[PDB]
Amino acid sequence: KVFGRCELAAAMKRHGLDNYRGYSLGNWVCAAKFESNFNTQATNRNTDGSTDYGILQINSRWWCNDGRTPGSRNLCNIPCSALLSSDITASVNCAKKIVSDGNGMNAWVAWRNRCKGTDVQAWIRGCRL
Ligand SMILES: CC(=O)N[C@@H]1[C@@H](O)[C@H](O[C@@H]2O[C@H](CO)[C@@H](O[C@@H]3O[C@H](CO)[C@@H](O)[C@H](O)[C@H]3NC(C)=O)[C@H](O)[C@H]2NC(C)=O)[C@@H](CO)O[C@H]1O
Ligand SMILES: [Cl-]
Ligand SMILES: [Cl-]
Ligand code: NA
Repeated sequence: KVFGRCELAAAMKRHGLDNYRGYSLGNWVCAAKFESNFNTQATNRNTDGSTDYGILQINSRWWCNDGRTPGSRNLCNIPCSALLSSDITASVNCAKKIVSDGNGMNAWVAWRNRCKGTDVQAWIRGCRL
């Protein structure tokens, strides 16, 4: 599923991401925009053999099992394919674990490079939340 901007903002707010660990909703929408272009089915392979999955491009070396990333942890205890569902629940639950892991949202390279320090509130403007 390819979400709309406000549609995803509303879904993320419902799943508890607004101000989760201090990160306002616009941060999460910004990160999803640049990680996946709001596409739950996005995948990207990395040089180390791991693959990033779903709306928040969660990585298979640490967070999910895709059966082909040798020596990987499955810290969210889910198959990576669960992260491609039109229901973002699994991605949000796993993202909450990632952002609590110490480095905050810096774990998402696109958030670091394209969202951090910008006016992220712009990502939820006009949305009925
Ligand atoms: C969205 C996504 O999947 N992003 C991936 C990043 O999570 C990942 O960065 C590395 O993640 C691990 C796991 O969070 C980091 O290790 C943690 O480091 C902190 C302190 O630095 C420590 O408190 C945690 O215990 C430790 N986790 C452990 C030991 O399990 C690690 O620091 C992150 N970055 C680096 C450079 O190692 C990157 C890199 O694989 O991939 C993203 O896709
Ligand atoms: Cl907000
Ligand atoms: Cl933080
Ligand atoms: Na894994």
